[PDB]
Amino acid sequence: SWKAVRVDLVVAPVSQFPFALLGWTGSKLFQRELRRFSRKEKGLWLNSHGLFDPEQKTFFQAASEEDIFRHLGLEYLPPEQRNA
DNA sequence: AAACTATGCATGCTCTACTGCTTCTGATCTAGTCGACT
Repeated sequence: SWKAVRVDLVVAPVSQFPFALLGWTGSKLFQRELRRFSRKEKGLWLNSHGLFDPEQKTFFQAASEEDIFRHLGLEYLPPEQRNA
């Protein structure tokens, strides 16, 4: 016998790997809140591809996912604690 | 010598193909709107 299970596949470059990983691990509400905080408080645009500064037209990529929280002035969280 | 017949020719008409130019039509590429998803 067999069963039908939904599977989602995403391909991203190594440079953008942490950004996509963060975008997909966190909950929908958590991602929305993080994006709103980034754009309103820190004034930076956050999406699944990278972090952008409208003032200085240069990407703020980083080699580790924790750098995203580090540069946004937020304490680091693990995926288990990002449940909305 | 005159009447009838014969050939001969020309021109307008009809059709079928042939070629080239012009216009219409069918196939192929994108903006917007709604919807689906992560």
